[PDB]
Amino acid sequence: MLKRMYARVYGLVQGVGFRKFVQIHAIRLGIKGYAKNLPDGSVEVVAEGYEEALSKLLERIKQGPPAAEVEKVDYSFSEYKGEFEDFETY
Ligand SMILES: [Cl-]
Ligand SMILES: [Cl-]
Ligand SMILES: [Cl-]
Ligand code: NA
Repeated sequence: MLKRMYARVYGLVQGVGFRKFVQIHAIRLGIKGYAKNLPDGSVEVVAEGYEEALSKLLERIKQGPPAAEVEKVDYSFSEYKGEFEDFETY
């Protein structure tokens, strides 16, 4: 039940506290990895932990904070690799 999740988030998702929103919910859920601003205005999330935790995080990612407007989320799941010690933003 440990897994890795990839998500990329499109819309009004930069400059609206989106990464900090992902982070707080990741910390609440025990999830490690990062939320990364991409050069096309989208956001990438790379997250590791228990699959049900990741699923809860994905629910939050699809909404974002009040200031965001999430248009689309592409996501996938793969084998847990155990690569992270905490949840960061950059
Ligand atoms: Cl942010
Ligand atoms: Cl982990
Ligand atoms: Cl992978
Ligand atoms: Na994508």
